[PDB]
Amino acid sequence: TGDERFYAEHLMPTLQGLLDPESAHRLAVRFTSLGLLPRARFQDSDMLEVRVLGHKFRNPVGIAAGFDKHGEAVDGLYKMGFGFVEIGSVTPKPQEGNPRPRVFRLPEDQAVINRYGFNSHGLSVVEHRLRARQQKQAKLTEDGLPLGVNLGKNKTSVDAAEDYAEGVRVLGPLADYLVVNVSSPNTAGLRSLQGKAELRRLLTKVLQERDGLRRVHRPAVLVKIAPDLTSQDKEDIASVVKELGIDGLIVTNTTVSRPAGLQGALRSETGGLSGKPLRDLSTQTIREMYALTQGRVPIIGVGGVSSGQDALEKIRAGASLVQLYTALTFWGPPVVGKVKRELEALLKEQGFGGVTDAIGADHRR
Ligand SMILES: Cc1nc(Cl)sc1C(=O)Nc1cccc(Oc2ccc(NC(=O)/C(C#N)=C(\O)C3CC3)cc2)c1
Ligand SMILES: Cc1cc2nc3c(=O)[nH]c(=O)nc-3n(C[C@H](O)[C@H](O)[C@H](O)COP(=O)(O)O)c2cc1C
Ligand SMILES: O=C(O)c1cc(=O)[nH]c(=O)[nH]1
Repeated sequence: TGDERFYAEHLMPTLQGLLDPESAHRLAVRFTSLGLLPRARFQDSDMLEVRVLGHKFRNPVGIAAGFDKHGEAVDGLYKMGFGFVEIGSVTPKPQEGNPRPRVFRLPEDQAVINRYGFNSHGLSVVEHRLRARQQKQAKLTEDGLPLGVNLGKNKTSVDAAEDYAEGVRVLGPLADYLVVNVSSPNTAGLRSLQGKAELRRLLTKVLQERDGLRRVHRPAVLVKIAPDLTSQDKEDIASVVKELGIDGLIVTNTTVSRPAGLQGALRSETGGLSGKPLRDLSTQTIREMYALTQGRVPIIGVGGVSSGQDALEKIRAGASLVQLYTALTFWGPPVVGKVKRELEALLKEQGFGGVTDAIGADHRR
């Protein structure tokens, strides 16, 4: 399509020349919440439909956490064509995050490095914002367009588990699923909440809080992990997740590694790297987690997805759903239709009836 080329070759490179990445991000959020977005032409095929996490998803392509941190653009994102939307991370109290600049483009690598540090409007602001459209969301969810809420912790917080517990109580009733983000590279000490006995403590408390919500307001609970885990970390996570009955895994967050071959001038900036250089590390982590959980724990695959083939590789590796964030900053909105359309053509070619049949297919052949 000419739409896709025009955004990739002209529109998005123009935006890059005009604005720094954080301004571009804020402008995008503003324009999305106003509904100012091109054609919704591609009507979703039945092949793209997935049933997982106690819900129907019209299509398996979601927007990853971080684009809509404060829940301002949910409806614009469904209009863009995403089959589900995740907001956050949201922290209990408002906070500024790190000083600017904090986000950096690596156009040669199709990569971004960010160190936002959980800038959040806080639970209360986000709660009221989601309450204003709650019934609208209940009809979207019923129509196969679910909402996820990603939870983080405040910087100065003494008690990590309590920050997540507050998030469960406040935003849990408003979410189809919740994400315990234990994998941000940009809050000190946060990533070691991924070691055994302390991860069992934390998730036990989270699941207890969740179980104490009323039935129609009781969301699925997922854990979001980094691509930088040791084999030991991964084995411990799989074990805790099976023992406790966690509903699923999001795989993966951004990486603190800098793979050999990055060209961008800004490659040595502190922060998490996303986009194309993260793609295969993330696919390999999906593959490992799926095998370690015996295919019993639904996985949302994320990291460098920018085409139907990328999405299909994650699905075949064991993802039931996928997300993207960085691709959108290089291709703009038409990237959503592109990934859906290529994913559907590839499923026909490899002889799958729908997305469901492809899930984990690499582990059976
Ligand atoms: C206004 C309008 N009028 C017509 Cl007629 S079509 C159209 C349009 O293209 N709308 C539109 C609206 C919202 C986002 C968008 O595309 C995006 C999506 C994401 C980003 N984000 C970034 O560029 C970006 C960067 N760099 C980031 O998000 C940084 C933080 C990672 C920018 C534009 C495009
Ligand atoms: C600017 C930016 C902000 C992000 N913020 C968050 C966040 O708040 N919480 C979270 O769990 N992930 C966050 N992520 C990670 C994305 O959700 C996704 O896991 C990661 O970027 C890999 O996907 P991608 O390569 O498609 O961008 C962020 C990523 C970027 C680029
Ligand atoms: O806010 C951030 O810095 C952030 C959080 C997160 O989970 N992942 C990421 O790349 N950045």
